[PDB]
Amino acid sequence: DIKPRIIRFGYGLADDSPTGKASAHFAEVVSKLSDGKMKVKTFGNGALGPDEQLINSLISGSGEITFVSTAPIASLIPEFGVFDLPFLFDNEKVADTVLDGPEGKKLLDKLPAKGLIGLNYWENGFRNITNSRHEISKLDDIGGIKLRVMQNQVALSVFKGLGANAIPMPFTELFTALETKTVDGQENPLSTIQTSKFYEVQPYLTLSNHVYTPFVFLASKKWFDQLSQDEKDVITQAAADSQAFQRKASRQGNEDALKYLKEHNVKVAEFSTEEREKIREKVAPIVESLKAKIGKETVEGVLDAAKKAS
Ligand SMILES: C[C@H](O)[C@H](O)[C@H](O)[C@@H](O)C(=O)O
Repeated sequence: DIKPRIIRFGYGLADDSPTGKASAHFAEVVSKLSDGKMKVKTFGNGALGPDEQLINSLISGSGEITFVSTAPIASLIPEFGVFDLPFLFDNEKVADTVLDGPEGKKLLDKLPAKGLIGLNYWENGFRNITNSRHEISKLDDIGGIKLRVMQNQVALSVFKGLGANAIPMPFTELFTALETKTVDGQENPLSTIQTSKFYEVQPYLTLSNHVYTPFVFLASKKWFDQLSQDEKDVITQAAADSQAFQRKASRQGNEDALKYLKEHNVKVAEFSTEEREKIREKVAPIVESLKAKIGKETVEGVLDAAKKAS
């Protein structure tokens, strides 16, 4: 029971990012599983707007499928802010274990009430600080930096406690903000730094890996519910395959990104063994202050899951 169907899949990253390629993989998988009846049209690079507009398009039904960072989802479901706390996941395997396990499910289960289906989690990744003002090799270097952040109370409060002037901004507006110095810096994974070409206008990169951002692979509930069971299985089986392809392409992509930015002679700094610890004491209090705004059971469950996984 599968009827011809055209399915729109907008997103914010460049088409040749690892996640942009995974979207094409998902379109390919949906077509094979549907005998080419279900055709997914991708609109990369912010064509259908930023994460916030993509969320609302799925809510209203003008859009069918997307992937977005968790941070904008906090504007609907505050618990999703948990992922903007620095240093929750030691590595990608902890991240996979937790997001794919009970605590990640609890959060995805909160989506249908707001009109969304959380198909599964994809990888955005560990985020790194880029700027055009001066090298950032110490916590004190953040002081007063004009840093764009994702549009969330958690993100804003984290970086302001680290001493930056935190400017919430949609991703789709970032490249211009960087090039014109309306903001000094930004924070994203290396493969995004590369494929959005932020390095072109950010002479300084700091390998800080301070926050891990999951993507949520989203479907419009309104649209998904009108599908056949056969049509739903196409989406959910495609989602499962593309997740594995996704995570693999993202992590190869972060490796290739590192090679590229280094061989391109970006000025790459790092946080000293200590400066990293200097960072942790600074946040611990505001992290503690932010639990009330995320959900204590969420924060503590995620931290407990993260502790068992490692
Ligand atoms: C819209 C993207 O697909 C993603 O949400 C974004 O790059 C995120 O890392 C951010 O910096 O806002």
